[PDB]
Amino acid sequence: LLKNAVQLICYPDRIGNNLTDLHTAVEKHLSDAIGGLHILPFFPSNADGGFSPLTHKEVDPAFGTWDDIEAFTGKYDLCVDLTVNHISDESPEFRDFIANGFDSEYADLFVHVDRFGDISPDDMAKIHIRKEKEPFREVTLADGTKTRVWCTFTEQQIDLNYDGDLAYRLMESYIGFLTSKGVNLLRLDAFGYTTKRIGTSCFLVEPEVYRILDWINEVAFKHGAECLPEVHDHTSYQYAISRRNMHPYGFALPPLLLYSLLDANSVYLKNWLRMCPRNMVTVLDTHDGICIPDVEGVLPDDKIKVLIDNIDARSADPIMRRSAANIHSVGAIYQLTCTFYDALMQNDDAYIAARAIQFFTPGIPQVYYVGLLAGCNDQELMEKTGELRDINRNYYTLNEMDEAMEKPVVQRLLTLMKFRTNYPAFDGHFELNYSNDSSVAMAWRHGEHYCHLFVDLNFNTSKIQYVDVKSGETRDLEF
Amino acid sequence: LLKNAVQLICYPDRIGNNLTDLHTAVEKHLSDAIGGLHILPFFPSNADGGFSPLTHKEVDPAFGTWDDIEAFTGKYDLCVDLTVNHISDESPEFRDFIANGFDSEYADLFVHVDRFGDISPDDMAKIHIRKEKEPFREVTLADGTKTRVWCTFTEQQIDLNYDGDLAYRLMESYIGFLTSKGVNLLRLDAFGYTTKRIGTSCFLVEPEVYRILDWINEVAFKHGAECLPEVHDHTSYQYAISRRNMHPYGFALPPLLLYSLLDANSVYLKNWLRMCPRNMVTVLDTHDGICIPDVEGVLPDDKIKVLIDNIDARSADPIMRRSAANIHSVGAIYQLTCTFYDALMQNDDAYIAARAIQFFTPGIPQVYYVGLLAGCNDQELMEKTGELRDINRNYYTLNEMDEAMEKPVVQRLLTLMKFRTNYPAFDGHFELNYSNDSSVAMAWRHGEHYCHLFVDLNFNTSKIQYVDVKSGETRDLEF
Amino acid sequence: LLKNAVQLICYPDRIGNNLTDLHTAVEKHLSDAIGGLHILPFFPSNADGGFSPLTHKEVDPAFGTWDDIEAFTGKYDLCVDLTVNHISDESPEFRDFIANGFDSEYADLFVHVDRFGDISPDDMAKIHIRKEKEPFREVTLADGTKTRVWCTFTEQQIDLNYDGDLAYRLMESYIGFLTSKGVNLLRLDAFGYTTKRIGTSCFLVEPEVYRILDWINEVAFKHGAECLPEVHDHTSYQYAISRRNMHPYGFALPPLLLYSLLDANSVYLKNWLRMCPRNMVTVLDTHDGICIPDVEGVLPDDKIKVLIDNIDARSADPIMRRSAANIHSVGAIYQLTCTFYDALMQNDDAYIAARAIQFFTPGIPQVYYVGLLAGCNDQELMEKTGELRDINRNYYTLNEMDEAMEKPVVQRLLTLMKFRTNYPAFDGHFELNYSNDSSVAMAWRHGEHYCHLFVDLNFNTSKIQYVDVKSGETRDLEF
Ligand SMILES: O=P(O)(O)O[C@H]1O[C@H](CO)[C@@H](O)[C@H](O)[C@H]1O
Ligand SMILES: OC[C@H]1O[C@H](O)[C@H](O)[C@@H](O)[C@@H]1O
Ligand code: NA
Repeated sequence: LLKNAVQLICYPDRIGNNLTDLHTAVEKHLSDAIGGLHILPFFPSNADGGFSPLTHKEVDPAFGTWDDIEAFTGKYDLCVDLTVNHISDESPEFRDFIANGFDSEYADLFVHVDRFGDISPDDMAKIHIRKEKEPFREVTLADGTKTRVWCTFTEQQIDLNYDGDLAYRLMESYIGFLTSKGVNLLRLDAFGYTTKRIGTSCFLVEPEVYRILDWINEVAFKHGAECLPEVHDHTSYQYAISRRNMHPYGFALPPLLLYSLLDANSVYLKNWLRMCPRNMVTVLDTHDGICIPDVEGVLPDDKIKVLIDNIDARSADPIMRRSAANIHSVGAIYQLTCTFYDALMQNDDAYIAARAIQFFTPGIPQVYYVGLLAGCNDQELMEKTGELRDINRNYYTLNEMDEAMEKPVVQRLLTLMKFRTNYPAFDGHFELNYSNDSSVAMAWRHGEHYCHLFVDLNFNTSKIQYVDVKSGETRDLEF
Repeated sequence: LLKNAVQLICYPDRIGNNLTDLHTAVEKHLSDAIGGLHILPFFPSNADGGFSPLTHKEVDPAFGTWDDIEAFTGKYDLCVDLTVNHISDESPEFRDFIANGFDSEYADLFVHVDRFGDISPDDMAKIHIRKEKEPFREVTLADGTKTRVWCTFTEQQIDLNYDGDLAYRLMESYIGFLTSKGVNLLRLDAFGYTTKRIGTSCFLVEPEVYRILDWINEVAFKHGAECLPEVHDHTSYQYAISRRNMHPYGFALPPLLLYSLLDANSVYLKNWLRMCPRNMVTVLDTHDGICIPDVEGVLPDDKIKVLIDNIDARSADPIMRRSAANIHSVGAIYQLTCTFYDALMQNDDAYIAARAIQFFTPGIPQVYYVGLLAGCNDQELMEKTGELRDINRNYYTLNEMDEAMEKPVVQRLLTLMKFRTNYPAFDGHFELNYSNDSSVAMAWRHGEHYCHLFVDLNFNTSKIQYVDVKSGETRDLEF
Repeated sequence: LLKNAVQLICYPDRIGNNLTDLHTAVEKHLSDAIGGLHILPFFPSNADGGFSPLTHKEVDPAFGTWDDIEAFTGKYDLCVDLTVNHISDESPEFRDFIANGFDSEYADLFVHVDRFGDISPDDMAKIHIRKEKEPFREVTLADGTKTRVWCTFTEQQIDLNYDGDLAYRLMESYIGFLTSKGVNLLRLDAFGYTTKRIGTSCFLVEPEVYRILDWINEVAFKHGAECLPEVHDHTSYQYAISRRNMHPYGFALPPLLLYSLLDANSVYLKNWLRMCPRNMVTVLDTHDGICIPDVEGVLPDDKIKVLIDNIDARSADPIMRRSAANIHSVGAIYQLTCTFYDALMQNDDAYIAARAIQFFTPGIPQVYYVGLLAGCNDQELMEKTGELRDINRNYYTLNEMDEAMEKPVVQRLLTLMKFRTNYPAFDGHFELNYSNDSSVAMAWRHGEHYCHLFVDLNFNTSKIQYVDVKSGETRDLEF
């Protein structure tokens, strides 16, 4: 069991300069407002913001040491990424492949494109790949031979072969090591691409995907860890995850709420909460930006397009899904590049009301560090480094964070976080209440404990009433 | 009969400094990659990038001499402009009109607005306008009298009167001189504007336009030349040209391919290839902007707005087709001001694929020099001269071209150009192949010679298989 | 080479009672108004209105004898159907397959489904079939063995195998026999389905389709006959046919005029006329319903829907394409079940104006007999026999035809037919004229001969002025 408490999502090096400064910031400000951390990839990596790890057993010295990670465990749950799809081209295992060729003992760890034979144009177009080139890298071996390996993402990320056995060893090896350092929750990064079969989309291929997923879940449970598979596709996949004793992501909530607050409409939101999957980890913002496929169905297309058209002016160029010439269409946008606070027009009341609704949604709530600090789109950071997503990946010095913590909106968010992390009613059962089509009433009951949220989307007001058991009376949370 | 080879579209003075530097670059890089040249207007001109010639019988000394032109004819086809619509106001023929008035023997060579009497506003609205004012210039005669002449374009370009006889004389004289210098292909510039009749659109007025067009074709054949009539409107006009033993423009192809690659959609392209006008000169980019009206019907309107909206960010202010009686009105989009490479987001694979599809399209392919060198939008040049289309009219020094020739994408383009100009299969018959809705299959067969293009618009991939006749085996072209 | 004259489309037994009554009716009224006939299938048939022939070498005694056929030849062109795709299951060739099994010498004449092995679900969904059943018929052999054959249409129609040799003879045998009886023009029924290749649409498969189509055309040319391949799909195929010395169908014209007249719009019509494929056979109504896919592109989707909604009230249930649950969507309708006269709301002026535009469209005009007699939707005939297309397949007795010939509107149409068949200008060249966007101006010139149509689509007015060579002056055709 994880702590039913708010979690902080954060990089190692963007609050302060390293894992030690991160720990300093948490203890100074968040020591009793969060119950866990999701520390974004802190491994030796050579691509894509830490998501091309050479191994899961080392910490990039630029960030700290394993002792600096274990400083968080013992008081906080620890969520860490497991890049189950791919490992770096600089990894010991893949470098051994280039030197020795197919004589390498790590050969069957990777996907060899010539194994599949000729792939028809139809089977190629099926493949759910998000840039405009084939997912195939031609690498040159030490002996001069040219061969191709499966490569979904950037070329420094070589995909693993779940049709062989070696890949399961490596994950089981990684999991054993991470759990020994105190990892409670394994975020299964990009698991949907693990399933390759020519003739299918090679993404979330059923029922193979769940067998791979049940296996990893068993390994984590053996080593005292639960799983958080991250998938950006139709929400029906989140329920499949939910029904296999794993934590799905509440990705539908961010755009569902953004539309809901901007348009003063509680209908689709109440419909969702009433049927939202269980054991999910709810988010508003992530390190990636607001994802659209995750709300298809949850929100009608015309209302999704209203959302897209409303945010376009406050957001940088969106991340696109491939070959979508119609760049202002629901079917074209993959992720909206925007801080969540800019998505609500820097409206304090709207942002707090959103976080309250998140906190009363069933599941473990994660708060992204930029959102924690009510960060705005980082134009300056985005314009250097070229990374489109850095618009939501502010760097903070410890002073700049101390200063952001004094903003009135952050003090308000900080009270919600303390209330959600400590008040016992959230350990009970969720009971949605009746409301009109422009306001939402959410409540939690655990024995004598009870708390009740009411948000009027017409005026962005947030009211929480809770029962103080030490006195029996009903008080107003001041936030 | 023209050479079935790639042609270069180029100015005299924008590779190096003159026609002499131009000839140097052709022999160094393209000597066996092109079979002809379209050298943009190199006559004495006083407006609009050479298109206001005082005569077609002289070479602007800033560019070179007629001897510099004939250096190209001995080895290459020569396509040169015939401004059938207009000649300069500094021309001898028009200056004689200013001095002597209507007593000049060249008076009936020009269109006098006063023939019509009053022109009602309704008759004005029929005529489209390429300037910001009515196409009527008030000129002052030597004796002080004020009279008006028809002037479609800039006021230094005076339109000719094809209701009289003098205009046919001048064209026949112009044609004779150019063919005597080795000109094979006469580009009839803006011939659609030659037909004037109040009560009509004064543009492509039927059937007068075809009689004017059959006449010039007659003169050219006598002097050993074929014609390339330039008309930017519905593709139906391109077929009428094809059916009169003239070369139409494959003007439909550029915006069609831009869409086909951007959206990974081969349906509309495949339909067009199946019915494309025959004996046409195919282009992707020209010395002008990418023209939209030329793809109506070929491409549904909703997809055209998609295409236009996708290019808006990568293109300058568009050229508009305004009507009269309404001179300060946004009007309809005519040409997108953009390099073809910036129109494909500078995606190398997509650009090579575009040229591959062009080169397998039936007809003589022209490659515009900027496209040859994978040039980007020239913001600095456009802002320096104020000419909106100079964003696609880059200047290259001999060094700047030599360096651009070593770019990998230009090396790939140069391999295709050598293949298309030399491989004999293109002299046979075109045979389109079946494919899915995201790929194109084009093939050419001439006896034992056979070559096969496959372009997957999902991944922007280009594959050509050709048969080496001296051995009978099938090889892959490396590009 | 055919007579450039109006042709009659007619059944054998639906004017009068047999072919002799047809000959009687033709000579009495049309003897100098048409130059040829399209006699719909008059062979022994057991399915689909005559299109399931047991042989092309016999005439169904219910219709007459071959002598009744040769009575038309010598004075009229003769167009007869060649069902190149399929022959009846009661045919001599196929019964031998049932009797002997694969030991039959006619075994390789038919397509055996088990030859292809497993067909993936994707390869089945590709198949362009407009029914909701697999195009596979399970037949029981005489020896009890069960095997499957390819069957596009009704189960009495077994498809032919153009991967073998027997199919080509059977056509060559049919063609030799039909041309020996005086047939000029072979209507190649449903030729698009002759190409089978698993993984393709099995319809118009390029370039195989032209391999088959160039073959038949020569075999027909050998025996003094030209071909009329019927295909209902995008017009690009019509030019593809046109460019191989065969006659395409002007299938785009019927719905194009219907829109143009109903909405007073000549824009798309003039565009088509300017570029329409020629050496085509033009039709307005046929023995089939008014076909929608043949005008996609020629007419924008929004304007096609205008047509569909206007015809919905005056038409029976339309024939649908496969799994088209959206019964009010351009992409769903295949053919509109309606006579052409009811499609123009029984407006005499509008119907004549349509026929006038047809007769001046480049190509051989066919007049369907129901259109000839200005027939209305036959509710009674449709509700009996259950055949949805019989709403356009009126039965006429010899009296009923004599009576309809006296209708004022039929007298006008009969004047046009004489003019289009006899006036020599139509043997010259087509010249489209300028007109506003709500009227059409069409003219023909052949030497001294000249005729000029002007149709105002606002008011359905028809005027034809011709140069009478018997006096040299310009007269008005009275219709
Ligand atoms: O309609 P277009 O093609 O842009 O105009 C054409 O005639 C004009 C005057 O000759 C020139 O401005 C263009 O360079 C030429 O291509
Ligand atoms: O595979 C790694 C990529 O996708 C993952 O889901 C990460 O969340 C994203 O930040 C990264 O770009
Ligand atoms: Na693409």
